[PDB]
Amino acid sequence: MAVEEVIEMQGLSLDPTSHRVMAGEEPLEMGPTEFKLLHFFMTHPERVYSREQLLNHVWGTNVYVEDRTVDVHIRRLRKALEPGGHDRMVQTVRGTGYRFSTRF
DNA sequence: ACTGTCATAAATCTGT
DNA sequence: ACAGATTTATGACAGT
Repeated sequence: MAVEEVIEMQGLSLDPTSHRVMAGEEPLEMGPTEFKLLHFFMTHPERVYSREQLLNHVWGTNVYVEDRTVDVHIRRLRKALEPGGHDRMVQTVRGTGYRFSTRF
């Protein structure tokens, strides 16, 4: 089928059709760049991504900003998932980039 | 209201 | 153990 389908993993559920993020069946709220970065991470758990890979996928290939736009948006995404208990999935690889994980 | 940039603090790696 | 160089986290502000 071509209709989109909800992703539910480790108590966190994201619906691409409704643009709706919920943790433990209680909603969380975020902007659309934050949602797209979260959608990219939840479709790719257990892989390391540099700020360049995140820029080409989420912001766009021919779109231009500094690398440290990613750092501020990572803080905004963690701040958003923090009262939902799910900031700790979003992990940091020093000197390279970031990684998303179920636990470890 | 949402995203991009800068400033300062904390954290990491290597050399002595 | 401490200092210097490089990276990352956080808070405030501007532009559109």
